[PDB]
Amino acid sequence: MAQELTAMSAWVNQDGSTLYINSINAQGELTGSYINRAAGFACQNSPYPVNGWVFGTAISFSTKWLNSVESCNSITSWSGFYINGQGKISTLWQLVVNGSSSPSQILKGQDVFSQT
Amino acid sequence: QELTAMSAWVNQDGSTLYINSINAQGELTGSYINRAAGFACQNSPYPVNGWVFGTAISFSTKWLNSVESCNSITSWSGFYINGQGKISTLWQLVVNGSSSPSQILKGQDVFSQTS
Repeated sequence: MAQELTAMSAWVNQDGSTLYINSINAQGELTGSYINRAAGFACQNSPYPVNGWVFGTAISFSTKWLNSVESCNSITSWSGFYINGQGKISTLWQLVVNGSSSPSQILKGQDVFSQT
Repeated sequence: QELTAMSAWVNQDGSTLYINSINAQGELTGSYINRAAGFACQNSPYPVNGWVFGTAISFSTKWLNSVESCNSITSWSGFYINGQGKISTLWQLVVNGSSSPSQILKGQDVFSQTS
């Protein structure tokens, strides 16, 4: 029924962006890819590498916005947890931009990812 | 005078981030030793991963190692500022089994380069 938090699981947020979880190793270290689809924003439609951690239903993942096609000069990190007939990951994220000088410049928000 | 591999950074609690590698893509590995008095998961290395992008940095550690578990994950987002190199960060701590975003703990750490 509901999708679980596993290796090879995909999750789509309220902007249409997808986290593709690839591996979760014996220690819970995560690899994957992220495709941003937030309308009006840059760094869309191409895969960005992700790393992070899973601990039971807790998860962190982070992406650097640089790949072979486009840079957005920043890094986003999500912290969240799995909840469940639809599996979801509820998160709070922080975005830090290269060249920042003040903590006030770190952007924050909430994403809820739903199973594919 | 910038974020580098093989560097050590100590926060206001006396906890140390050891940056071990920053690869060609800026992917980070390291270890974290928590030394905040009264807390568990102290004095032993916890593996770290993350990213560096110029002066921006993210790093995260799962609180499970060969010694003990604190059932949670901390993630830091921050930036390098500079004679003293520092990393100014905001962190979030998520606990296994949480049910509400209100349960994600937040704070600020400033790490000073100690070399």
